[PDB]
Amino acid sequence: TRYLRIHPQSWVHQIALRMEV
Repeated sequence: TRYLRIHPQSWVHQIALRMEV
């Protein structure tokens, strides 16, 4: 995995919108 790198806060609101919530 690489979840120890990605900055989580701002990133979530670009996936969620494209992926039909």
